Amino acid sequence: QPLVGKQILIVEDEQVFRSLLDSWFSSLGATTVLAADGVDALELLGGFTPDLMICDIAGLKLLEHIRNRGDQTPVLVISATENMADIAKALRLGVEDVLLKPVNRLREMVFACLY
Repeated sequence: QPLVGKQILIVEDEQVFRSLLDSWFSSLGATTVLAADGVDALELLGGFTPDLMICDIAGLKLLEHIRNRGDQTPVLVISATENMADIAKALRLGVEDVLLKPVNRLREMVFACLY
């Protein structure tokens, strides 16, 4: 129960991986909010602030819009992308890390971000 009291927003289009992340974070004690759609998640963020957001940048629009409004919400990107320029854009916007999928290292990044 290392993550009790932490709220995680998971933005993931793929139902299986969405459920996997929910199961993993929830098993650690976090309360999860999941959005299948990145545009839906942007709307959600206009009403609440999680301790960490996970998203795939294959997603940068969501990130650029929250960073331009002044939001300091921690973001971890999990993507299979091999596009260095895209990773670079995410890194410039401010992300905790960019994890390759299909995923481990996730535990490391999450804990090394939350506290």
